[PDB]
Amino acid sequence: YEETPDVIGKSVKEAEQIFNKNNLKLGKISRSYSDKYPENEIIKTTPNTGERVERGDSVDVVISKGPEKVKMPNVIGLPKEEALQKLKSLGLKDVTIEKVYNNQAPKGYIANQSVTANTEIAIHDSNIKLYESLGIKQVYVEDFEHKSFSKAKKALEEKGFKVESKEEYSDDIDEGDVISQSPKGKSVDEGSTISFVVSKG
Ligand SMILES: [Zn+2]
Ligand SMILES: [Zn+2]
Ligand SMILES: [Zn+2]
Ligand SMILES: [Zn+2]
Ligand SMILES: [Zn+2]
Ligand SMILES: [Zn+2]
Ligand SMILES: [Zn+2]
Repeated sequence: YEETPDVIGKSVKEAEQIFNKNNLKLGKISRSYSDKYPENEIIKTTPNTGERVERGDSVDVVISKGPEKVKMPNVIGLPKEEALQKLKSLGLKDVTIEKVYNNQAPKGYIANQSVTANTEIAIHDSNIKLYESLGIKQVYVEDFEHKSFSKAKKALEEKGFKVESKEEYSDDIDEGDVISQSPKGKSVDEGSTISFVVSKG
């Protein structure tokens, strides 16, 4: 009894006018993600273009809600391969893993994600950068057994650690050098605490 006029790619507003102008009244506006059509253009009608409709009949449309979009999972504290799969199943597959140091997250675990958790994010051009954990950094402890503890504080601090010390008398180590040192220099560890015995005089 009549073509469904064509409204694919038009606003709802222009669509009613083409419908009304044809005796049809639109009615029933649903929405979708489209690859192909920009947000707000129409994608599909449901008698369907040029398919038969009766006059006074209504025709439903489905409008584009822009492109395919999703709520970012949280993956902080998951192990790397699990984290990657949470997002594979979700459509997030453009993922760059960047290894870094960390005082919370297990070696191998995700410390931190690019795009913030539970935001909605578009499977189009999501450059997902994930920060994997390496451990805490090992720094080196230069030995100071003999030598101005006064300087040595300054080394050690500037650089990782905090430094703790107490005083003994020695007539075998100049008032102020170092009688002993705690983490036996020349290993490497965290931002830990180096303890000193300093000749008191
Ligand atoms: Zn067309
Ligand atoms: Zn009908
Ligand atoms: Zn000594
Ligand atoms: Zn000296
Ligand atoms: Zn002692
Ligand atoms: Zn003395
Ligand atoms: Zn302490």
